[PDB]
Amino acid sequence: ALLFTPLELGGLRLKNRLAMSPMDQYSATLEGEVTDWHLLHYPTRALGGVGLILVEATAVEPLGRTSPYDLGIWSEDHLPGLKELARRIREAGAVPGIQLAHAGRKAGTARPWEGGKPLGWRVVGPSPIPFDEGYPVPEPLDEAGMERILQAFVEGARRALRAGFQVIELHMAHGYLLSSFLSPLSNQRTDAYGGSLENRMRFPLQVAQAVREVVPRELPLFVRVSATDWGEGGWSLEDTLAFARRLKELGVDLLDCSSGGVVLRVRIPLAPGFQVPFADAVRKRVGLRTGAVGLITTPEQAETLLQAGSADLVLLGRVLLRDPYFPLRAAKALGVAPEVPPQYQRGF
Amino acid sequence: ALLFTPLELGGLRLKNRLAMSPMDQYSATLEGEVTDWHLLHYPTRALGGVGLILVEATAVEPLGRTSPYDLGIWSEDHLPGLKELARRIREAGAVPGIQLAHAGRKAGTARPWEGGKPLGWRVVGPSPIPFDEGYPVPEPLDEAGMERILQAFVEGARRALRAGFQVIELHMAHGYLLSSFLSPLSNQRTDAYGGSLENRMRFPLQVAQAVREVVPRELPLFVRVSATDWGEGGWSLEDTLAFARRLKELGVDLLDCSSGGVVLRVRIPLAPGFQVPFADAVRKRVGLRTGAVGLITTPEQAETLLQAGSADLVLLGRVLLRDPYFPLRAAKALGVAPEVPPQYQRGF
Ligand SMILES: Cc1cc2nc3c(=O)[nH]c(=O)nc-3n(C[C@H](O)[C@H](O)[C@H](O)COP(=O)(O)O)c2cc1C
Ligand SMILES: Cc1cc2nc3c(=O)[nH]c(=O)nc-3n(C[C@H](O)[C@H](O)[C@H](O)COP(=O)(O)O)c2cc1C
Repeated sequence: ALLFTPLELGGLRLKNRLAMSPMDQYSATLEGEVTDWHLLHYPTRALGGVGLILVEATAVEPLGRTSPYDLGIWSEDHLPGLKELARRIREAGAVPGIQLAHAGRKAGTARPWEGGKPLGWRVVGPSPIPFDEGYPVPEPLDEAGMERILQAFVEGARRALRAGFQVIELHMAHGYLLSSFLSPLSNQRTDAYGGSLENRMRFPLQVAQAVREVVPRELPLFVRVSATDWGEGGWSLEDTLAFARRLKELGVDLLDCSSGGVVLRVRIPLAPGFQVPFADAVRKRVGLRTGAVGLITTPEQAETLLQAGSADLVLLGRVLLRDPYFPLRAAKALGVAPEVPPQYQRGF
Repeated sequence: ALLFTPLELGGLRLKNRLAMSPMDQYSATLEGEVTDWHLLHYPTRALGGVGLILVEATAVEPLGRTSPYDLGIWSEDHLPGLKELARRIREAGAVPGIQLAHAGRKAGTARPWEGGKPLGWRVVGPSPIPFDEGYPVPEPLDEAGMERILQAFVEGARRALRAGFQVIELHMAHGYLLSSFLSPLSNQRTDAYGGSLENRMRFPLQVAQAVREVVPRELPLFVRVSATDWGEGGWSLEDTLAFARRLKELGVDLLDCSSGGVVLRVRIPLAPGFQVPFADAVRKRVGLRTGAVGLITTPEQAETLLQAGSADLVLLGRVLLRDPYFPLRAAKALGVAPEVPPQYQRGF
């Protein structure tokens, strides 16, 4: 069972190939602090048996939040909460990781269960194009703004390391800031940071480069990207392959291949494993390690995509919301004697 | 779906018919205090959707423990831990309950994963018969000893109420103290507390009576019994029916029908729902409310035993060790829109 074999990234060993995909809980305080919700939520899934927990999109600056209840990492005030969260994940048996994010032109929306409506924040982006009707028009960034955000990512990464997180993921996906620089559906700049493919990758690669310099090479840096945006004339798999080549040269350890979110009016052919082709192509054609994610719900499915060489790591999102001990039970289904906490041995 | 309809006991409303069966975690401190293990373990299952959590066998005196790591309730020192545990269960959406126990002649064994061997404690019992080879010979109780233990149960119940537990279960099952008084395989006394059926029930009914007086009538008192001991000439279903009649008259709200554990050398015909006949007979022939427990693992199974009138409450043990969110997912399988925490709505 490949699913339960260790994986070495940098000098870190993950004890299996299952990872908890970052999922916003919208339950931080109004200043982005860890609460009791996270301190129960995440350790539950570490006892559940994942090798790696990626903590949700954590905002590198206040206007980078998706909602007023998102986690933050822009102040030394965030460090005590984050350090405790990382400790509890670690003590429950999983490697603690965290996703650093800036929401860009999709910043400032209400929580999904309080309507999800935009709140009219002063959002920033590559070009002056609203995400959708009702959303504020973003203010195009200049080079001093780009520099300010890049340092917010760099300082976020440093703070995450001091908290004890051992895996940093940069969120360059789903139409948030860096994702929106990559796609021509949202980036229409005519300066060094729009038009060509090389220009569109320029700012995201600057952020990745700078974060890579502050994260020691024995700890993994992950990047998450929207591998296509599903739109007429948009970011495609071929562009992802080019972007992935650059990330590899620069020392990114793994590419977490998602898709969509740049614009709203597109056909997305949802099915089990529908983003696996992107991980597979990156892995096989570029030779960069990949994370597969997207409607992966079954042990036999997860093992099969690893057997096929379509990814190195399987990320699980929604299945771990409704079934947090999935990894323990998946072992049995694959003929592996599960390592369970001794308290629970008689349930297995 | 009966499984998701409320149940009224005394003046308490449980929001569904699923309950977490008491299960020793062997993770208290050496003085029987609540630790971090319980504070994560139990709230997880309350978020999982059970209407009622019964906290594990909690020892009414030190020599009543099953192991050195069992929870206790014999000192005001236990109250802060227990009060916090009851609070967190309650805040995660479940009614908090607790099982009061005395291990009797099976007291003082090592944790299951450290060998399970008897530790040679000075155990007490009805008669001078070891549980098995290697176990100490119990010291037969006299009436001052019986009185001392009865007050330990009474004071335990008072302390549990002050902690905020709203359901008290008395553990009179599985060959522990009170169970061992009921069965002739372990009770061979010739005084007022052995020989006849009425004598064998006399001490257990005194304990139940006295605890019922300190628990207000608007809060449920439950009793758990071994409905048969599976042994030649032992406690049988007919004896359970007689014992249940007495508990009903005295104001016990519910009988939690388990089986076995009095002696070791017996054939137990394990199968899904194998203790359901005992709950069914008590419920239908005595008219006392019952809890069904024992290899109940499936939503359709649980609903079916309720449809049949075999019980009022379904208790789940091992399934909640390996699958803590079972109740949320069971709703969907029965065509009920589950109430899930808003954070997890997209997993359902
Ligand atoms: C409630 C919710 C919150 C999410 N939050 C994030 C996030 O903060 N960052 C992110 O990259 N993806 C986020 N996602 C996307 C998931 O990480 C995952 O990629 C996606 O749900 C597909 O995997 P699944 O089918 O296993 O859920 C979220 C998804 C859900 C349903
Ligand atoms: C690890 C473990 C600990 C248990 N501890 C207790 C206990 O403290 N009190 C009790 O009455 N029953 C205890 N039981 C029995 C369960 O409560 C339950 O009645 C039994 O496991 C059958 O139900 P199940 O098939 O749903 O597990 C325990 C069972 C297990 C496996």
